[PDB]
Amino acid sequence: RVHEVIIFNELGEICAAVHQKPQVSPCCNTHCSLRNVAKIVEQIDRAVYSIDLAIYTFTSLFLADSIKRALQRGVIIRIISDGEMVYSKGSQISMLAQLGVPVRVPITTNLMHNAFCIIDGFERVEEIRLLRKLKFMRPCYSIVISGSVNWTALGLGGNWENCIITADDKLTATFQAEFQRMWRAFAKT
Amino acid sequence: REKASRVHEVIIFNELGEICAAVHMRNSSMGPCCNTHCSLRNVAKIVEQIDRAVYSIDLAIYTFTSLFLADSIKRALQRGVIIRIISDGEMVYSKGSQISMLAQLGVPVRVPITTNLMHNAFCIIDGFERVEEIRLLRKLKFMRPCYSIVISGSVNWTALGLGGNWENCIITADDKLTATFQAEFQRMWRAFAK
Ligand SMILES: [Zn+2]
Ligand SMILES: [Zn+2]
Repeated sequence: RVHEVIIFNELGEICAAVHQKPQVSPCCNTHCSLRNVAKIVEQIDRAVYSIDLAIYTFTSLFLADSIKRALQRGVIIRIISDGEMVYSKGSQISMLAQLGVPVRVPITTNLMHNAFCIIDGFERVEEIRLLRKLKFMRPCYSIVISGSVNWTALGLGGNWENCIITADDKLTATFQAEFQRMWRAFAKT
Repeated sequence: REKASRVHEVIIFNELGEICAAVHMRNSSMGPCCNTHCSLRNVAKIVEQIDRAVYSIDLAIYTFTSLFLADSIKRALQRGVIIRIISDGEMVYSKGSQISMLAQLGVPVRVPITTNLMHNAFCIIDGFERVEEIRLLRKLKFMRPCYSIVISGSVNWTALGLGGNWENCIITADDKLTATFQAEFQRMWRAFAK
């Protein structure tokens, strides 16, 4: 399965001249930011039951659109955000909250820098199944995308960022558990 | 089996990190805690990896404020470990930043030229490529036993929970991940400025 480090750096745009968005034409730049973006979005496009998103700042249009498409397929999406940033200027979260996506934020003022996203997490999918009242689910498996606090900027700004995309059962288990924990303990908006 | 026994977990700092502070103080006065989110246990797991380093620690870091972390980097240095820092061009000067102190002890520090954000927060311990480079550079025919460990996560996992913010880092000896992080360190280090 997938187990990969996505790395944004200063070389991400050196191939700009050769360039359901994004549609990335082939290039020879191993550091292509567009390729990085397309890989992340792909994982979202592959969600079938659930997306749990703990995020610090959500300004990316490419990401918001993929979250939008997921909803239309009937993927159950929940967002956890930093309290200060949640409805700051540029935030896509309001838009998503308009479509029915629930959003929770911490009570405490501290920085919520845990930017990760669990797709079809095992514990979460089983949770849906029971509440959805089912026995058989369509086939899927857990993916976590996690890393630097602005990986969800999706290359926006040309910074040095990173996220790991992995199907590792232990890591995906831990992230999903913490989201469940934060979801129960945080406040709605 | 013994390799699969090696460190591979995610460490999470959250608001429950200091819930056990009184339990700890009662024990210290002479009278181990049950908190799964214990922030002290978190930092001990992190610092355990630093103390393990045999040859190299390559640190790509956004902000380095922790005294407790700078201390462990000091022990490694006195153990002979070769430490290198890549930092954010602006945060290197900020309040509480330990970069100057470490640099004065002879740690080489590099920053990017631009004012863009260096939001990488990773640490490679004895990355295979870097140990080989060190072996080749000192004309050695062998090295002591060791293995790659990388710590990587949210922008300020290096504050070590100080501040009680939500932070996280993967700590793993996973071969692919360590090699990938070490390679980006080598690239940046070559590309960057003193
Ligand atoms: Zn390209
Ligand atoms: Zn404790």
